[PDB]
Amino acid sequence: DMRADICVHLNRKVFKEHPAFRLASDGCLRALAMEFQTVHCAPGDLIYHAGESVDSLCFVVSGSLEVIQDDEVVAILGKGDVFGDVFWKEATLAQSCANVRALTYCDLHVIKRDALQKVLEFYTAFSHSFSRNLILTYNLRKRIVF
Repeated sequence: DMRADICVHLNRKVFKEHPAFRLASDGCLRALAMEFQTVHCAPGDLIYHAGESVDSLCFVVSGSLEVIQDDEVVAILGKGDVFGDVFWKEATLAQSCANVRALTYCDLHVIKRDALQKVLEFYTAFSHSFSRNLILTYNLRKRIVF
């Protein structure tokens, strides 16, 4: 049975690319891979709408996305970017201040706050290296002041 190990391999563009995972043990990566989901967007698809609860950490492996608050483009995300919220440092979930819309076909690999926190609480060594290394590309909770 190699189901888990196939899932680790399917997440390689996150696990082997993002510095936050350099210290993840194989067992740790297996536990994470079981919880990650790959999302496929078409151009124009909304990944997150303003007002929506930010409950997942999203890694862009492919494509481009625009972030928009108040009908203003505030950022552009691309491969290797990560957006969502700091669930390891934040007590409570909050509403999104911005829309995230796909500009092209995109692959996102996403993990829910709950499933992520569970892994972090076990593998505490990785969890501090993860925290220090995961810098959000966009924090959907923070509001840009124009």
